[PDB]
Amino acid sequence: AQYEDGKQYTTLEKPVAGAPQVLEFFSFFCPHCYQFEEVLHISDNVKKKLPEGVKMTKYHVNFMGGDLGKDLTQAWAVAMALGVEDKVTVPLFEGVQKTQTIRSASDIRDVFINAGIKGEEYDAAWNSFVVKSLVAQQEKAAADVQLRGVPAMFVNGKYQLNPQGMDTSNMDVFVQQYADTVKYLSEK
Repeated sequence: AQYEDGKQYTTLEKPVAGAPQVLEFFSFFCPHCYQFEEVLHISDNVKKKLPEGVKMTKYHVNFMGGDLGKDLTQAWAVAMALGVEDKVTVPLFEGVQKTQTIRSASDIRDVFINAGIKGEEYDAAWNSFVVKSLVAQQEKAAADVQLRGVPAMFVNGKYQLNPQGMDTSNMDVFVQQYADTVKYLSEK
């Protein structure tokens, strides 16, 4: 066929029930995730091709960057709870990978302050139980698919995108192939 298991995607041997429809994992330490976000705008181009009534979820992971990696998963929970994902994603990536000005939880916080989130609002979210279980949700989703690598995307908890099997000569062409694959998997 044109789309075949093991080429544009792989199938999970152990499917995950009740999973979010389009589930994406990344890390602010992950170099391809940086490309995915600021050069390819993968998440965005997937959304533009998804049927509607479809939710997109994006979660941060712990297994890169040790102590800071965990801090970042909690910060991403704050970002989700406050709905400010679109104002911190770029400065977190560039603070970790471009400028290397993020070295502590306090530097992560500074990015939120500079993006206009209030000090008191950030610290309260950071310390809230609504952020604890949001951290719990991210870890649980990664656990359920035995996640050892990012960037990663899962559709309906049973298909995993396989970017290795898509042409990379052209970046525009890679993105559309990626997005079209998500839509194919979506309708499957």
